[PDB]
Amino acid sequence: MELKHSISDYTEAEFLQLVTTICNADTSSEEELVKLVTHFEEMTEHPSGSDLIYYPKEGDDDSPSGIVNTVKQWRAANGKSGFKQG
Repeated sequence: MELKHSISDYTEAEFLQLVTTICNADTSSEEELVKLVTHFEEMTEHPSGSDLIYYPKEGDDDSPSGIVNTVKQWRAANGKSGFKQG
C-alpha cells in the first residue's frame, strides 16, 4: 500500500487511485483505510477531508472521482498546484 509523503510525490491519477483505494478498502482492510482517509485530509491541505470522501452526497459529487474532483476545484480555485504528472 503506497501512501506518499506529499501530495506531490504523487499525480492526480495517483490521487484518484488513492481515493479509489479507499473507496475500494484495497488495504489492510480497515486501517490503511482510515489512514488513507487521513493521508487525503493531510495531503491536499484541503478544507473538507471528512466531507469530500463519503458524507458529501446530496448535490455533492463525492463519486470516487468527484471527490478527487472536489479537491480539483479547491486546489484549482485556491490554485494549489502540487501534484505530480506521470
